[PDB]
Amino acid sequence: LSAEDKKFLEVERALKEAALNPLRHATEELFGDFLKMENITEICYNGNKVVWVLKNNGEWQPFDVRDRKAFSLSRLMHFARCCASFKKKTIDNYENPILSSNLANGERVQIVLSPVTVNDETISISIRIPSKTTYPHSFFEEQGFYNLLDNKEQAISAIKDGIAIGKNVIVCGGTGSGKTTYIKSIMEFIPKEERIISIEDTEEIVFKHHKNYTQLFFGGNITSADCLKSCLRMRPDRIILGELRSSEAYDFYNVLCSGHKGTLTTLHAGSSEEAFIRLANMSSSNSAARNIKFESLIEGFKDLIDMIVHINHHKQCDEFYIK
Amino acid sequence: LSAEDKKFLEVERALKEAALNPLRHATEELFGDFLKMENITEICYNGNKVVWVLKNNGEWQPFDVRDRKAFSLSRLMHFARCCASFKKKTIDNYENPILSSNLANGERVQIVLSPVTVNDETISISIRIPSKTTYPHSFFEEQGFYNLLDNKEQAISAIKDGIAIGKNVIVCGGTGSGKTTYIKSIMEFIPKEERIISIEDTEEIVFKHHKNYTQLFFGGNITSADCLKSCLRMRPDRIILGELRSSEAYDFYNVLCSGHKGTLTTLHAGSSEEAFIRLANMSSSNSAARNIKFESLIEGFKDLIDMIVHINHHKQCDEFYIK
Amino acid sequence: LSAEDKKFLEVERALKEAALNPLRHATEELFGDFLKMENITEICYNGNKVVWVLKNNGEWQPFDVRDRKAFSLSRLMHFARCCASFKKKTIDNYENPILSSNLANGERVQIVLSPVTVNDETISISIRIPSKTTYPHSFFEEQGFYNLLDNKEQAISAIKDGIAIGKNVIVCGGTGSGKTTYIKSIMEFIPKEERIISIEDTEEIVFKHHKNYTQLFFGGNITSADCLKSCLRMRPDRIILGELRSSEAYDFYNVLCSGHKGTLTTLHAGSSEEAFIRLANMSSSNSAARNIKFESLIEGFKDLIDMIVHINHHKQCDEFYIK
Amino acid sequence: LSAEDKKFLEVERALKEAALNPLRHATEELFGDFLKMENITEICYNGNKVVWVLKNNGEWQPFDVRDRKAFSLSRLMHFARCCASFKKKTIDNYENPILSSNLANGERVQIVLSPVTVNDETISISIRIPSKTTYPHSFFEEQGFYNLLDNKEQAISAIKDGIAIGKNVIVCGGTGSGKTTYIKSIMEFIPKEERIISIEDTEEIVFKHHKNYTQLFFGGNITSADCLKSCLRMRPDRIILGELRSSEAYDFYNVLCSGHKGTLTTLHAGSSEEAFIRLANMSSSNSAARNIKFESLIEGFKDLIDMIVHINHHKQCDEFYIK
Amino acid sequence: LSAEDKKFLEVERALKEAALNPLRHATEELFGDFLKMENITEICYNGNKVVWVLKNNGEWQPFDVRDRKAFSLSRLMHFARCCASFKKKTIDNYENPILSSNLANGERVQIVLSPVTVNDETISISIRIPSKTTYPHSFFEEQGFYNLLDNKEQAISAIKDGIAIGKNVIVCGGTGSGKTTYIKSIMEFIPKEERIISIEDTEEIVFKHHKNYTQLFFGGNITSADCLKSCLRMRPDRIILGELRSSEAYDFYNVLCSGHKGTLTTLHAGSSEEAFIRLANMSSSNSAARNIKFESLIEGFKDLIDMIVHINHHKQCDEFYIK
Amino acid sequence: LSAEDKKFLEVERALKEAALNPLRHATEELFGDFLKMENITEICYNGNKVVWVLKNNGEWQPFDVRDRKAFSLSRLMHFARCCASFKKKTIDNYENPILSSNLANGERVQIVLSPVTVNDETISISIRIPSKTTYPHSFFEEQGFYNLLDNKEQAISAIKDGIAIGKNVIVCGGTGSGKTTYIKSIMEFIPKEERIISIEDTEEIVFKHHKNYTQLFFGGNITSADCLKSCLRMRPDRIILGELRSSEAYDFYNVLCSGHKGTLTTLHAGSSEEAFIRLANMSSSNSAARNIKFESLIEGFKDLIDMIVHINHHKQCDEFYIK
Repeated sequence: LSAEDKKFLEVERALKEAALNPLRHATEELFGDFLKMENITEICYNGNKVVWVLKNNGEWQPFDVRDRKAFSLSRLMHFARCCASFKKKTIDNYENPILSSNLANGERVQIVLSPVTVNDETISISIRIPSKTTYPHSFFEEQGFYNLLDNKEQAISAIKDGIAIGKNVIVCGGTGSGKTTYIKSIMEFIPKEERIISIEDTEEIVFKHHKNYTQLFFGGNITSADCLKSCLRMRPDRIILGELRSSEAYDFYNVLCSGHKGTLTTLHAGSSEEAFIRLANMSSSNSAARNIKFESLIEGFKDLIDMIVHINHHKQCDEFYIK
Repeated sequence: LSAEDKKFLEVERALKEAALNPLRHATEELFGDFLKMENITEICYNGNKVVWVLKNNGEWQPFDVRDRKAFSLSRLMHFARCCASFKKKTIDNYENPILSSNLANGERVQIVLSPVTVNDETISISIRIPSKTTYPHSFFEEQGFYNLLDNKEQAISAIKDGIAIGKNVIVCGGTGSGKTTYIKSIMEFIPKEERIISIEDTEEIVFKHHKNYTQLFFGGNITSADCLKSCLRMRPDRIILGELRSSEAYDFYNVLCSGHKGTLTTLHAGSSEEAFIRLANMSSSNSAARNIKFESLIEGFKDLIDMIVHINHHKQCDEFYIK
Repeated sequence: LSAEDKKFLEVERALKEAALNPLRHATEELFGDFLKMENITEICYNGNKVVWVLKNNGEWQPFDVRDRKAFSLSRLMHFARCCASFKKKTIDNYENPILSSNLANGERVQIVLSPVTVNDETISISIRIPSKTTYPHSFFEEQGFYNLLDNKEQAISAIKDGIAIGKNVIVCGGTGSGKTTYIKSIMEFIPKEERIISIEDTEEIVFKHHKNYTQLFFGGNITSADCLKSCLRMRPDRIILGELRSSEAYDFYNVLCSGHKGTLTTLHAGSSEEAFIRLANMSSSNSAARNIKFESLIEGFKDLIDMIVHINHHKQCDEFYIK
Repeated sequence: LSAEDKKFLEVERALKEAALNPLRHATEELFGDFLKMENITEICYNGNKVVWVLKNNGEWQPFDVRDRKAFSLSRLMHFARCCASFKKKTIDNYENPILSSNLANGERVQIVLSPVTVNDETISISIRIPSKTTYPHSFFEEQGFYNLLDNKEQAISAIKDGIAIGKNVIVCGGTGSGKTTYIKSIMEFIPKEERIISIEDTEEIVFKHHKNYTQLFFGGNITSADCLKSCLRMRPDRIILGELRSSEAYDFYNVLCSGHKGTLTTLHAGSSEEAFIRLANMSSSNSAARNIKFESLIEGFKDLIDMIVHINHHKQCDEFYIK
Repeated sequence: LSAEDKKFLEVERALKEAALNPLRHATEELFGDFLKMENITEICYNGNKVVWVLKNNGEWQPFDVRDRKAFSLSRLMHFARCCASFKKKTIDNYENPILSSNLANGERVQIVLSPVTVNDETISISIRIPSKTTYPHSFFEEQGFYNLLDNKEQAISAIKDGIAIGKNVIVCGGTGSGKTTYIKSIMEFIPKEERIISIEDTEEIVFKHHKNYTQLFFGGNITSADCLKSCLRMRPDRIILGELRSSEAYDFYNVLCSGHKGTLTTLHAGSSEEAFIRLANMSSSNSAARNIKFESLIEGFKDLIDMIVHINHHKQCDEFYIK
Repeated sequence: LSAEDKKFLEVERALKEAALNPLRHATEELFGDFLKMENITEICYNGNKVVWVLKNNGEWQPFDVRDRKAFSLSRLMHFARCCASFKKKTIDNYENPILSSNLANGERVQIVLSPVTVNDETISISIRIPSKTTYPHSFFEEQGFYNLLDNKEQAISAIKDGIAIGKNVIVCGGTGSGKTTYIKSIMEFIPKEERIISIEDTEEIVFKHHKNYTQLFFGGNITSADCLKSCLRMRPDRIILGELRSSEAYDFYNVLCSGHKGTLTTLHAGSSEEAFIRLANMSSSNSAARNIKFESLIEGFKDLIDMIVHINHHKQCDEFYIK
């Protein structure tokens, strides 16, 4: 079939692989070395001939690029447009100076040009490194992910059993607190017979223990609400939400109202109590929740969310909400 | 008359059976074997050369299709387009990657293409088997559909008598908990003299004990609200709502406000208390309920819904709400 | 004048009588026999070669039409279009499968075609028989319309005197509970010197005891709100509302706020308490009531409605609300 | 100046007196006799060869016109169109069957044509006689306008003094309760030095005791809100509102909020308490009051309206609200 | 520079001075004599050959103009159009019968034509005389502006000191209660070093004691909200609002929320308590205050407004609100 | 690279330096001398041949320019247009008399022309001097910035430690109270390893102690909400908001809800308590907060804002809110 399938794809690939090849070389030429460094969480460039790299250990390391052709306005701009076209977008110095796109491999890329930047020789770039690895849950314990908890044993058992029985779990914290990583590891506890549908922004979750599943990705005209709506039409046993933004916000509250099996998602929030308000706020912004009391949404999630895990800047659990 | 009627239909049938014949062969060529398997509730394909079939016993069974022409991008895409055109829709890799359509027989079909799927060799397909069969209510008892209830005898009598007297009943639970099946069986108790109008999404309910009736189907530009609106203009004794979504939501609250005879419908909800909120939420989203207090809607259904039956993942009643 | 008036009308009549003659024959050809049967409340056809007729005694009687040219897709469709054009509408298998129109004499007609019906050989038709007769109020007593009441004498006097003094009365119940019939009879008690304006959907009320009056009919672009608005500009002593739908809903609350003489209308509602909420709900849907508290509307009608009469499925009063 | 002014007006008058002369003859030809009858409050025609005339004594008197050319469809329609064009409007059997216009002298006219009327030989007409006369206030007392009050002397003094000091008074009751008449008479008490601006729908108020004043009339594109807005820019001492409808409703609440001198207007309402709600309801419908608590409006008028006079169907005061 | 500046202005002046010269002569020809009369607050013409002039002493004086060419429809109309064009507007007998414009010197002018007036020989005109004089504050005391107060000394000191320290003061009352005049006089107490920006409708305030300042005028497409928005970008020490209308209403509440130095403005209101509600009402009408509780606005101004001065029809303070 | 980068920029620079060179000379010709004066906070021109300059010591100093070509309508207008085009805007005497732009160096400029100004020889100009200097925090103490506090030592330690630990701080006060200056100095306490993103209106903050950072500027079509949205996608450790206006208002409440590290921004407000309401008001105006209770927002910031510093007109802290 590979022979018949190749000719069939031939036309779309040429199309895609015409904006993707260019982008790969730009990517290679500029951030190549950087993308190969182990244990890094973000590659920033501040349009000042210096590349700042953030390590998993929360340290910022700078690198001198004053002497590289790759970091020339012409070279940087070409890279920028390559990202734009790749995601069917435009970046310029007028109506589109700020950009959000991805690399060939899918890593989030945020580019900012003049006039939004201080001057015309400034081109801000921020690459988000998904930290491609799937550490086992045991590894989290061995490293004391739960050491700050007073209910350590309880928490470690609740996460194992809870998830195994299909409770709705929410993992929250700040950008880069290892939220995704954590959920990826705790998935070892979903019975391998479960069908799982994952809705993400960029491929990140890996299915090491499950065969039956499907991954959905929102982006462009396809909102996350579309993927979660499709999801509910694909007979899922577990639904894994890459991250609650605002669109799905309310359509997630509903999925929960209909008493749905095992949900699991990440959210930016400083705490448990916060997570509930974060949810209400978000859900409220939806036109469908235009006639529902605000406190009524908060109490809504309060009944539906079985357990919340918060993670601090030190990639350690500092609160384990239950029941 | 059949002779005159044939020539009369001739032109629409040619039109329809021009998108339906193509679709039948595609359907036959790919999921034929699968659609013939007994006691299955869903046929999923995850674009990975393996067909996953869900059995009534809640088990997932996979099937190797690596060696079939039918499962080639070209073969799969043709099938996909066949579903699209059949329901007057389009499926593509741009503005219409997600699709909701039906088979020749009416079974719900959910197709997802790239870019929404992980890659371009992935084509997600989910067929919903309306488990074709009409088991007698007695069969439900023999199998202990009510065994978890503490008010078993009470419940089994309430459902028989209640329905016979025209109470408004709501059957709820998760996808595939046998809600439809249950309502089809409990219909044995509606006096055969009753005129029944059924509003569904796909033909599913069967009228084994009733002669005078009519089936309405919403889809496309015809919303369910249109069918329920027409319904109230067709002198019905009993109204059977395939499933409360959101459109009818409020227009259902009203049908109840006007003190209407015997209503009976299914709804996704984890419990009794939940069902009332599920209802309010939904009704609220309607512009007509823009000036009605939210708690006022909840109390609204609370007075109008005489009895609620909830079903767990094990296709067993685990709560029988009454009065 | 009849001579000059004839030539004057000549042009509109030809126009109307060009869609009305066709419709009369279709009507005659199909439901002729049926429309001549005494004491029937609805003529239904379920696209199955059988005509179901509902008798005043709540019984459904079926009739075999397998052997009639009139009931051929071609014959049924022609009838359907005749109804459509008659009311300046279209009925088809695409954007207009559901239809609401009337017969030459004005009886409500609801037609449903494929795709909304189960198949293409199904054409649903529901004719509503106004039950053309004006029984005296005494006849209602002789038949025990009030026998279920504990306050029988009280109720029978309240309706007589109340109406005679101009109180606002609301008659409610389900479709075909003899609401219209009832109001028609209790009109014997409005002083014959009263000027009455009636706003209906189809001519039904008869003025046996009153000379000075005028009938308004809404339909098409003319909403009932338009007729009630005109009404208040025609110096009426009594206003008879065919039936509260939703448009007039709020503009009716107002007519009452301005302390208006004798109002009398029908409404679908299961009870007294219900009728008040039914009213609030409806009024609320109006943009003019966008800034008025929902409970404030309920209390609104509670002060204004002097007496409510409810009728059960057995065409008997089972609640007589007063003061 | 009359010579120069004539040539100046010549062009508009020709324009106006081209639709007004035709209308005068029609008016003369049909309702001539009727318009000359003394003490009548409304001339109704129900499209049945009979003209119904309402006398000031609340009696309905009918007149046989079967034998008059004037009452022929052709003759009636010409009259109808004459009213339409006169007010720059259209009346027809399609998009404009209902009409609201005026006669040459300004009397309100309500015409209804088929399809809104029962048949095509029916043409409903309702003329409102502004009972042309300005009876002295003393005459009201002599006739016992206040005889039903327990606080007779109090009330009669309050109305005299109150109005003389500039209190905000509201006269309310049903159509034809002599509200306008009453206000016209109580104007004898406004110091003759007061500048008065009157906002009406049709000229009706007469200034027997005042020289400095101006009359504003709303109609067509000029809403009453425009006339009250202009009013507040014409240095008025007293403002007389023909009748509170809904536009001015809120813009009237404001005029009062700014603590304005002497206001006086009529409103349809059954009582005092009702009048306040009638006001709130109306004010609320204005976009400017979109963010104001409903009960807050009621309390608003409650502080601002110093005294309310209600009149029953018998043209007698049956409630005199004060302070 | 005057030489270079003249040529530069030459083109705009010709443009303006082409609609302004015509208007001056019309103004001169008609209301000349009248505009020269001392101590008058308004010049009204009621289209009846009589000019009514209001004196500062609250007296209305009429003047016979039957024998003047100036008061001929042709002469009056020309004047009317002159005002219209001057402010870039149109006045006619159709879509623009009501007019608001100004004279060459800026005095407010309100013109009303037929159909809004009673007949075609009626042309209503109302000129508002700013009363061009700047009496000292002491003069107010000598005349007993504060004599009705029980806290006389207190009030007279509070106004002096308060204003000197930059408190937010609101002067309110009815049209022509000498509000503007009052504020103009109390400005003697703002330290001469203060920079003041004044936002008015027409030039009226005079800066007798201040050198550093700027005057803003709203009108036409430039709303007062625009001038107050610009104001906050011109480093003002004191802001003087000609008069709170509704646009600035909320944008004024905000200026106060940001704890702004010395504000001072006039508002139409009957009292202190009223002034706060007047403010809330107005602010609420702004889209920006769409999500803020109504009582929350009232309490808003209650904290921010340090002192309110009300003036009665007798140009005397009858309430001095403080703290 | 400078060689390749030059040719690359060549085309945009020519474009920009074509509106910027003209503007520099105008700026030089008129306000040159003035812009060179030390310790000044605003340069105002009131279209009266006198330039008013505000000194840091709160004193207003005027300067005679009657004898300068630069201050001639032609000379002033050319300057004005130069500012307009520079920011891609238009300034005229019709639809764009008010202008907000910047100088070559970025200083805020507010220009007002006739008709908005009193006459045609008036051209209002207000330049805001960003007092260019970065005084050390110690300098603030030496000058008694905290001397009015009863909790002096506490406050001075709280600001040092608080900021060092990443608390959310809000600095508020009136225009020119040295808010920006203060925040610039207290930045010495953010660990030099912290990545900082600053969102301003004009470049003002200076990074004396930090290497890794990026500056974002909103203006034109790029709102501040866009820069804060981009900000959260650039892995910041600290976010410095030039000033809360209204757009970011709610999108700032959210950034805080997600428990974000170290925020620090300025806001116009008279006090602590005020600052919370100022925040709520602003956030509410956002469509996303349309369904959130107003008091719920106030309580929102109350939990999230760790410490608020208010500054009086005398550039001294007069309230130090904490916890």
